Amino acid sequence: IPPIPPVDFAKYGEIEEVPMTRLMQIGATNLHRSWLNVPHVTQFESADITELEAFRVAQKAVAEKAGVKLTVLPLLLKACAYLLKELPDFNSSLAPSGQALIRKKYVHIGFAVDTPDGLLVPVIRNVDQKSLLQLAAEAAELAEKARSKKLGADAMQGACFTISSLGHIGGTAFTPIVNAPEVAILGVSKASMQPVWDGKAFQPRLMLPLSLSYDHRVIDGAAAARFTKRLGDLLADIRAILL
Amino acid sequence: IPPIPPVDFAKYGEIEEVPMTRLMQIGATNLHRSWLNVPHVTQFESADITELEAFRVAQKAVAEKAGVKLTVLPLLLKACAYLLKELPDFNSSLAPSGQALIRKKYVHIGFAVDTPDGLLVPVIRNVDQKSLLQLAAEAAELAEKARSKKLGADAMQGACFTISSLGHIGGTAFTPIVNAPEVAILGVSKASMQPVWDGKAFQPRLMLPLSLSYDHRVIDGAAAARFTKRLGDLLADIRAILL
Repeated sequence: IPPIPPVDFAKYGEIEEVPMTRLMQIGATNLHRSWLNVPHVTQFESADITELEAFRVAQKAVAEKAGVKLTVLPLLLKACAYLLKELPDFNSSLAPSGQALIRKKYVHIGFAVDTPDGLLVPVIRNVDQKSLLQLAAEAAELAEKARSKKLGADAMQGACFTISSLGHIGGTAFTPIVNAPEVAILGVSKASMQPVWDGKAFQPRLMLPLSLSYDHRVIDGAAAARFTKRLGDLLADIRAILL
Repeated sequence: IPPIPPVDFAKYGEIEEVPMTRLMQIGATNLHRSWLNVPHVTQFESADITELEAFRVAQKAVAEKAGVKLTVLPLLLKACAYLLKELPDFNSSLAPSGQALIRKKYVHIGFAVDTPDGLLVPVIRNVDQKSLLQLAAEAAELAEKARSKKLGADAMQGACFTISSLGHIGGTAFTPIVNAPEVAILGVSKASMQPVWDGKAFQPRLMLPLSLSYDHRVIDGAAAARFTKRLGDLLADIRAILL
């Protein structure tokens, strides 16, 4: 690939060199590998979480008695494990022969944690089998160990899908990069009150923006649109997961 | 126990004798055995199923595509399996020594089916592991086999709890009899729109009457009141089962 020409940055002013942690460097390398290997498409959708939010906030009592904080992330994780079982092409990887997909029969999901040293994506195993408070507990633990560098490499392996939530900082949407060999990643941004037409007038609903980037070699456009739609449907009523 | 004195019923008019099926006779014997063995108390409660009902009716599409009918019974079964795990004294039986309880670590639940020949209580095994459409399917099958006498005795054993639903016929409440050796039975009657005080005015809510009869040797009053309360809470918001 052509290299970027070097520039004497100091011709233009004072410069200072700060170095990259080995974590940054690793991260850099892996992102570039994915970028060049995966033809990326991002599919955007908005989900109506007005009722999810109300539920979340009402279980604050129960969550506190169990020692967890109930955030949107366990809810996101549960709904995506369910969908990853329904739409198995999203829970698979392109086999090295380029002619086969390896469908995984297990659902382990990573979530992005931004730490001082760089990005870590701890993995929760068998998300499909854990309850909302189990997942809330575990997510937090893995997050604290990640910030504290106490996260052992084991816990960073064998994920099937990644959720990257920036909803806590802000933004309308973004286009995340697929962590190959996985085939998709869900970016989640800040929720806003939006007017949503009820057939007769505009009702304020709390809308969560979802950005699903996918490996277009493995997932086609219609499959991805169907995935964010189902997910919008599941978050609008999490009871459908009970069915 | 003193016998009832025989009466020449024909002194008062024309009488006709019809006989009892062996099923009726079996049933009669077992009910009398429970009645004399179990000091019975019934605890009454009403649950707000307005939102459960809305969910039920909205999933009519999905249920039809799967070939099942989604009634309140799978919803009742799921919520009681969850509670039977939370409050284990209800999932147990008095040991023959009278000095021990046998806590069952499994949740199988029977439901009453009234057939021409008498009452049958088919049992669904491991209710705690099945989904609302699995349970809707299975309930129906066992019900059809029961009406058709094709229900094999195997499927009538080892239940932990019984639900008796008369909601489809009518009534406000009733006092069911415990099927010993089980320690409790949930009677469910017809749902009505009721005014429920919201703190400022009376709101119409769809209320389902619950009548829990229990073996007072094993379950005390406070435990039973706590069970129907939790159940009223779970049916008012089935998403708490996800937690």
